[PDB]
Amino acid sequence: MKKLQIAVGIIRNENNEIFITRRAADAHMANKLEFPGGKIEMGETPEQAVVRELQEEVGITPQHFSLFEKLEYEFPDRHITLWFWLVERWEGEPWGKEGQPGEWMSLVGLNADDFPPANEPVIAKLKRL
Ligand SMILES: Nc1nc2c([nH]c(=O)n2[C@H]2C[C@H](O)[C@@H](COP(=O)(O)OP(=O)(O)OP(=O)(O)O)O2)c(=O)[nH]1
Ligand SMILES: OC[C@H]1O[C@@](CO)(O[C@H]2O[C@H](CO)[C@@H](O)[C@H](O)[C@H]2O)[C@@H](O)[C@@H]1O
Ligand SMILES: [Mn+2]
Ligand code: NA
Repeated sequence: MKKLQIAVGIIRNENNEIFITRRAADAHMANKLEFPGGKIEMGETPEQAVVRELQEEVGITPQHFSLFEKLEYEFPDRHITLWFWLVERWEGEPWGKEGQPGEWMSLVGLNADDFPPANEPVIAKLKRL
């Protein structure tokens, strides 16, 4: 199975809400809620990838962010390594820049069952902040 490195951004506003998008029906992890992000490309770093991915997907440039968690997860047909960056400062206003559903969701209300199973420990850890 293929192996992927994925960088994602946990976009947290001052009201303890996270900007969450919903994956397309024909995507891997179809219809799941997700932190915006995507594949780290050859020649770019995990830090550069989360910036580029958030610019492409939601129209913001994250800045002064931190690595919240890094973990590996084995899906039925692929192995991924996820870099979860906590993004508390950014330029712009996040939106569905690729036409995808996005909205702000209270951290306390997040349901890990709505996200890919790889996100379980991250969602739990976020709720302890
Ligand atoms: N974006 C994102 N992906 C996640 C999360 N949790 C999780 O297991 N994944 C998995 C689902 C996918 O297998 C992979 C993310 O790839 P992606 O489909 O977002 O990649 P991408 O935007 O670069 O896709 P592409 O169209 O550029 O090829 O990581 C998450 O919170 N956010
Ligand atoms: O790896 C993130 C980690 O590095 C620090 C500096 O110790 O921040 C640097 O890296 C971030 C990610 O590229 C930048 O956004 C930031 O501006 C830079 O100082 C820590 O703040 C952070 O935990
Ligand atoms: Mn993506
Ligand atoms: Na991508």
